[PDB]
Amino acid sequence: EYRPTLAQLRTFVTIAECKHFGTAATKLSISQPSLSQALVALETGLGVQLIERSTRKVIVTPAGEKLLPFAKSTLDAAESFLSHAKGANGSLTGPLTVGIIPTAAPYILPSMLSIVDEEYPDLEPHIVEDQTKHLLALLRDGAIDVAMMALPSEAPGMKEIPLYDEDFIVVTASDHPFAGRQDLELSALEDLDLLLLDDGHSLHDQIVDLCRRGDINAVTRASSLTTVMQLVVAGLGSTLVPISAIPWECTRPGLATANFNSDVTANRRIGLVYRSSSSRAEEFEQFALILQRAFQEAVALAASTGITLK
Amino acid sequence: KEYRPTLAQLRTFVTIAECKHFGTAATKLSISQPSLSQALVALETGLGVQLIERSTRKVIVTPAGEKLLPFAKSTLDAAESFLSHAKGANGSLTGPLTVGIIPTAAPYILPSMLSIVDEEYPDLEPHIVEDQTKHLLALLRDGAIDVAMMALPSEAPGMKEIPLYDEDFIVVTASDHPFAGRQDLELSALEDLDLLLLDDGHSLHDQIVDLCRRGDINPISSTTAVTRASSLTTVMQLVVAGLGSTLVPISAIPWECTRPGLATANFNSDVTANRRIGLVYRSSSSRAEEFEQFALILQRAFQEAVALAASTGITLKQNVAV
Amino acid sequence: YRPTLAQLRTFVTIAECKHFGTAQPSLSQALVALETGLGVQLIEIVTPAGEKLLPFAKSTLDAAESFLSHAKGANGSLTGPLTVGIIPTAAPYILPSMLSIVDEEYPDLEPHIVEDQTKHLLALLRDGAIDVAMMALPSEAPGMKEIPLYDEDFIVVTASDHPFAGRQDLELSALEDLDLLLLDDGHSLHDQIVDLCRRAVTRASSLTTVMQLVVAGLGSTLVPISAIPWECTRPGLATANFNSDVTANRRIGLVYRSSSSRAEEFEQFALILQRAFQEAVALAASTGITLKQ
Amino acid sequence: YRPTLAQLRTFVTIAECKHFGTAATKLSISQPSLSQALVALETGLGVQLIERKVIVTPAGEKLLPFAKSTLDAAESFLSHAKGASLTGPLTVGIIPTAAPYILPSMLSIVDEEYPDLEPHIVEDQTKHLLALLRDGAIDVAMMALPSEAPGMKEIPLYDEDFIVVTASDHPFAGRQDLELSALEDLDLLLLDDGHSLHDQIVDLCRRGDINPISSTTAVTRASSLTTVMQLVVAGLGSTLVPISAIPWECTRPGLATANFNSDVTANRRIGLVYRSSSSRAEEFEQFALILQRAFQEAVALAASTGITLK
Repeated sequence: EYRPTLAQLRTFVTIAECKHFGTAATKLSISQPSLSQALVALETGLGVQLIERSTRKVIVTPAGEKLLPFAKSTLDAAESFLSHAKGANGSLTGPLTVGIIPTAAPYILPSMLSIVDEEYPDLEPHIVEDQTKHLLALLRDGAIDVAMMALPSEAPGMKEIPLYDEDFIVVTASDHPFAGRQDLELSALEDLDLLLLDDGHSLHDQIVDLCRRGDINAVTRASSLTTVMQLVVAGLGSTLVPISAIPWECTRPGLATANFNSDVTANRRIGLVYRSSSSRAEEFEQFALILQRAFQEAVALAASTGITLK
Repeated sequence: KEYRPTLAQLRTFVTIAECKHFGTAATKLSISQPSLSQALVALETGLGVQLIERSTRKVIVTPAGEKLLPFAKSTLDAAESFLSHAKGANGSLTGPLTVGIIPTAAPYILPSMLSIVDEEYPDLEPHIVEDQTKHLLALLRDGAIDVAMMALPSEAPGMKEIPLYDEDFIVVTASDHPFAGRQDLELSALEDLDLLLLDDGHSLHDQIVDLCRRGDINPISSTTAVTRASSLTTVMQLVVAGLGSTLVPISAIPWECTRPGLATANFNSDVTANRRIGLVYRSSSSRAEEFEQFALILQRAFQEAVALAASTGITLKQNVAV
Repeated sequence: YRPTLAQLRTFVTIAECKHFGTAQPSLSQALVALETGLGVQLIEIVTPAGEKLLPFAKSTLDAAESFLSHAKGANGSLTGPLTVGIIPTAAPYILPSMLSIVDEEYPDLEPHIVEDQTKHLLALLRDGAIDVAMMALPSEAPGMKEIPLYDEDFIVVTASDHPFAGRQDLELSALEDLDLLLLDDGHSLHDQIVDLCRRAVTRASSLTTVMQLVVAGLGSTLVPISAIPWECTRPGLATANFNSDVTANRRIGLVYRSSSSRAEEFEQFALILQRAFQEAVALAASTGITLKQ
Repeated sequence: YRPTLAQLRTFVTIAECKHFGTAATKLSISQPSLSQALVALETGLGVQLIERKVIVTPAGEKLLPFAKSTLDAAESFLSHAKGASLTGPLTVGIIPTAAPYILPSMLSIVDEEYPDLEPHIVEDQTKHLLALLRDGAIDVAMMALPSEAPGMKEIPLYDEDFIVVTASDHPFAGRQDLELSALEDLDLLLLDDGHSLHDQIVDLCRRGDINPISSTTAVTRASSLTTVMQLVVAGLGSTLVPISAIPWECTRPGLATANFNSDVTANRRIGLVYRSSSSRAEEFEQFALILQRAFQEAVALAASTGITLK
C-alpha cells in the first residue's frame, strides 16, 4: 500500500547534502520536528535505515547512498514539471538525451556542445552514439528523447525535422589519378575500388545507391571512418566521406581529395527524428536551430583546411 | 505556502489523460470517483491552468495539458523506479521489470514464466522484450531493459551473469532420414548431416558451428550456404521437405517438433551438446538479490518446460545413467 | 601467366586417383607447364607446396563441373537453382505446400529460401544475392517489377476470455478497445467510412512469441489466415473477424529485377505460389475456425 | 567437350559490358575473336547464351553466376600459387580500438616485405569476430586475451598500456602519480577497450563499493574514440585510451594526458586467435611477428609526440 511522497524525498535529499538537521530544515522552511517526522515515515514505509544520527554529524547509511541518486532524479523530474507548467513555452531546459549516428557525432559535437554551454546553461545534454537501428530502438523506448540521423528513417511512428544536406567528397591516395580533380562524373565511381562501412551504417547505403544511379555495381570491411582512412593511405581503395569529417579524417599524410562536377549531386539529408506522440515539437525545433548552426561551424572548419569543397 | 504538486495528483492527471473517462481512471487507481476529481481540481487550482476539458461524451486533454503530460509521466517513472530499487535491494519483486529474452527461448519459457508471476508475485509488472543477443546487451547498457536472459558466456564487460540452467540439444531430421530415431550418435555424425542454421545474429547459430568443430568437422559448407532462415518454425518446414536437418533445444519440442513429417535423434551420453542460459544484469545495479530471486522463477519455469517436453513421449537426451 | 582448366584438372586428378582409383606422355607435359608457369614444384608424392594448393584447385573443378551440370538443364523452365526471399510472416505458412509442389512436379528445380525482413530482401535483390522475393505490395522500389499473387485476409486473435472472442461483425472502431501486439508486416486496414489506414513496452519479434503473450492475456493481435493452423490452434486462444464491409488484408506479390530476362520463368513460379496459398487457405478452413466472408 | 577459361571470360565480360565492342576492348582482343569464343562456347554446350544490342538469354542468366564462381576459383588458385609462408589471401579481423592504430605500420610492412601476401582487414567487435572465425569467414583475429572460446588457440602478442585523457582545465591534467582511488573523482566514459585496471597494492576502500547509475533516459555513451574525445574536450568526463591511439586522438587542442603511478598496472593483453583445427600454425606465428613489429612502430610514434608515457 505504501508509496513515498515528494515531500519525504525532498527531506531525505536535503538531509544527505546539508548533513545537519537544523540546516536542512531551514532550507526547506519547515520545523525540525517536521523534518524528522517525514524521514521516519519514509524509513518505516520502506523498512530500511536511511540516516544514521550521530553526535557530531549525521551520516548517510550504505543503503541510503544507493537510493540518493534515485531520489534526486525524482525531484529533478518534479521540478521540471513545475518549470514547464509556469509557461516555459519551448525553452531548452532540463535533461535532453540526444542520439547521434557515428558518421556525424564526432564532427558535429564540438561546435554543438560549445553552443549549448554558452547560450543554454540550464540545458543538460546527454549524448548517445550508436547506429541507426539501435537509435530508433532507444527512441521507441523512453531511453532517448530525439535522434539525429539520415532521412528518410523509414519509421512510421516517428516525425522528422529536416536539418541540412551534407555533401560528399572523394578520398583517394596521394598517388591516385583522380587526386585533386574537381570535375568528376558519376561514371568515375566505376574506376574506383570503394571502401565502405559495413551493413549497419547508413553511409553504406548512401553510396551503393549512388553507384546504381546510372552506373555499374566486398571482403574488406571496416566499422569506422578512421580505419577506412588508413586503408586509403595504404592504397587499398578509395572512399566517400561527408565534408564535416574533413578536418578530423582527411588531414593526415598520404591522402588526397576530389569532388564531382556541379551537375552531380552526391549528398545525404540529415534530420531530427522524434516520436509522433511527443508534445515537445517546438522544443525540438529550437534544438534543431542549434544543430544547424553547429553544422555551418563544422563546414567553416572544413573550408579552413584549404581542401577544395564542392 | 508556495504550491508544489504531489505524486497522487500527478498519478491522477496521467491516468485521466490515458483512459479518457472519469470512471475508468478511478477504477484503475482503485480510488473513488470523488477522490479522483478532487486531486485533479487541486492540481488545476494549484497551477492555475485548465488541464482537462470536460465534455459529456468523453474527456479531452487541453492544449496546455498535452505539453505537461510527458513531464508528469517521467516524474512518476522516476518515483516508481525509486521504490523498485528500495525494495529490490532486499530481494522484493515489485514494480515494473523489463526482461529481455533471446528468440530461441522466449516462446518456450514465457507460458510457465508468466503463469508463475501472475499467481505468486502479483505486485510484479513484467515487460517482455524479444530480440537477438547483440540488441539485448545494447538495450541493457542504455537502460532500456533491466535484465536479459541469454546464453553464457556473454563476454560483455560491466555486466554480471547469473547461471540459470543447462539446456540440452536434440537433432531433428525428416521421418525418412537414416539417422531418424537413433539415440547413440557421435559428433562425427554431423558431417553426414546437411545442417540448416539460423542467421549470424542468433546465438543458436554459433552453439552448433562450434559443436561440429569439436568433432573435427569443417562447417564451411553449411554456414556459407545460401538457404537461411530467421525462425525455428521456418527451419522445421525445410526439414519436413527433406532439405536438411537441424538441432533445437529441448524446450522447443512441444511447439516445433510435433508436426507430421519430423523425427528426433539424440547424441550418446558421453557427448555433451547443450547451452548454458543465464541472467545478465548491469554491474552498477543495486538490485542483485531481486534478480537472484527472479532467477529462481526462471529456473522453475524451465523445469515446467522440460516436463512439457517429456510429456510428448519423445526420447530426450540422457547425459547420465539411471 | 594464367593457368588453364586442363592444367588444373591434371594436378587434381593425381591426388583424386591417390585413393581407391587410378587416373600418358601428355599428362606429364601439362603438369610441367603448370609448374613452370607458377615457378613451384607441385609433384615429386605431392610436395608440401602442392598440398596447400590442392584444395583450391579441386574447388575450381567443382565449380567448372557444376557449370557443365547446369549448362545441361539450362534450356528448361524451372531448372537449376532459384534463390527466393520470403518475408517472415509468410515463409513458414507457404513453404510446406510450396516445397511439396516443386518436389513432385519440378524435380530439376533447386530452391533456396532466404527469410528476412522486407528491407533486407530488396537489398539482396538489387545486389543479385537472391533471384526473386515474396513480399507485400506495393514495394515502392524503383527498377523492380511486381507480379501480384494473392490477397490475404487478416484475423483477430484474442484470449479465450476476451469479450471480442468469436465475434464475426467487428468494425475498425474495435481496434481502439484492443491492446495490440503487432508485427508491422502486411498492415492495410480501412473500412468504408473509417479513414484509418495503419502502416507500449512489451515487444516481440516472432508470431509464436506474440501468441504466448495472448494466452497470458497481455493483449491481442492480428495474424494472416495462412498462420491459423500453425499458430492459432494451441489452447487458450480465440478468433474474431471483421464484417464484410471492412477490408483488412495484405496483397502479396512476386518482385524481381527489371533487367532480368527470366520473366517467363518467374511467371511460372508465381503460379506455384498461388497454388501453395490456396492449399494453405484450405488447411486453415479445415480447422473449423471461421474465416472472413 | 569441356569449356575453357578464355571462353568463360568472354561470356562473363559480354554479360556485364552492354556492347560487344566494349567487352572486346576490356579483354584486349578483337571483335571477331570475341564472337568466335562465344559461338564455340554455345556450340560446345548446345544452348543459346547470348541474343543492334545484346541481351542475355534466360538460359544465360542461370549459368552466368556459375561462370563467375569458376573464374573466382581460378583467380584464387593463382593468388595462393604466387609464392607457396605468408602468400595469397589472408583475412584478419581486428577490434575497433586497435585497427586504425596498428594498420598503418602493419600494411606498410606487408607491402615492402611480403608482396605476395593479400591482406583483407575486417574491423568489428570481438564477439562478431569470434563468430566470423568459427564460420570460417576470417582466418585469424586480433583481440584482447583471454579468449573464453575453447575451440580456439591464442598467440600472445603484446601488452599495451593505457593513459588517462582529461580536459586541459581538469585538476588531474598532467599528473604522473595517480592512484586507482582517483577513478572515483573522474566521470569515466569507457569503450569496450579490453582494459583491466589493477594496482600492486589493493586499496581496501574501493574493493567492492560501486556507484549505481540512475536515470530514466540513457546516460552519455559513445562508440568510438574520436567521439569520446570530443566529449572530453567539452568537459563531460574523462577516459582511458591505449598508448597507440595518442598520435591520432590525443593531439587535438583542449586535451591533456595523465598516467598512474608505477605500482598501478592498467593495460590490455592483445593476441592472435585462430582455430584449433587450422594447420597453418607455423604461418600464423610468422604473421604474429609482423603485428609485434607494427606495434613497436606505433609505440615509437606515440613517444615521438613528447607526451609522457607510463
